[PDB]
Amino acid sequence: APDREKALELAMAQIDKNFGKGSVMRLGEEVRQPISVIPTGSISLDVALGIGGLPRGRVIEIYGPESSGKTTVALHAVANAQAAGGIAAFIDAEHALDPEYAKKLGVDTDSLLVSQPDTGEQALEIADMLVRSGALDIIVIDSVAALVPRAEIEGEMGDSHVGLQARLMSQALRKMTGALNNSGTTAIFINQLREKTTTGGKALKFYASVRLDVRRIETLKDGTDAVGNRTRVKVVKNKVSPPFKQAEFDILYGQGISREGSLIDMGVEHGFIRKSGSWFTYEGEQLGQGKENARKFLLENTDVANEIEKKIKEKLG
Repeated sequence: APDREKALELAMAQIDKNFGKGSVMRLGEEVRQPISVIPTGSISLDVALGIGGLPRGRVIEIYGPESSGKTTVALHAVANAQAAGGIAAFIDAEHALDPEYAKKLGVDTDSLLVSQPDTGEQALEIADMLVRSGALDIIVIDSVAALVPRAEIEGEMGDSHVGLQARLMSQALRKMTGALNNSGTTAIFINQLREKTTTGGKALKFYASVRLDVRRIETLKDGTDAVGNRTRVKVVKNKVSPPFKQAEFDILYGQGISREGSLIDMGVEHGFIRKSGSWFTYEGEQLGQGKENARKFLLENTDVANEIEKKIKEKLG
């Protein structure tokens, strides 16, 4: 009588109806659920996520060490959302944002709502109001660690020394998630780690539908000098697609996420662009000796790459 698979399936279906689509899914599984998505500004990371972009109306957390690429991803996300005619908001609490750069990554700063809150409670409450206004596509919160409660913000003693921030951060999501979902607004929560987990990244752990583990890995040199850095991201949690997938992408100094960078990288693996030792070629054409030269190569001949972006964008999504 037992048909393990017919047996398992039924159960699984229940698991999902009881806790939501994605409550449990086979890693090898492919997707059909399209959502509505904000492109991570990275073809790979997009493919990684399994829906090509950050899901909408979901709580997202991008964490990692200082200067690793988290923000840039955040920034691209925003920009795209705006390109699609979406409204955006930045709850700042670290005063770091370089509007100039954001502009360069496609951001329309001049239309970017920005708030620089007095307390974690305010930073969080101000975002919730903005969210349930239902007119925002994306909302970015800079520095979850800076979401220090107000009791601590105002000179207050060590009595009642507590993990108050976690509570603050937690209660804040129990109430916010709902709205976001209804408002179809995606909320990235840039959560940085430094030894200047604990403190608010503990509640976001269970309230996020996607958790990216941004991290740097190699300083692009090309010949013998600085041009950029290569980041790797490991979706550690994806509740709308099989989790644990990975992705890498270049970020030349000043520039954002290199389009051609991705092209050459992905192309190679998917095999459209072959690499004999030390050299790159595409259907007879010699892109160049050395990724960088290959980048320039593609950065110049727009038609090419444009077809390999195509050839690539074809085999998948």
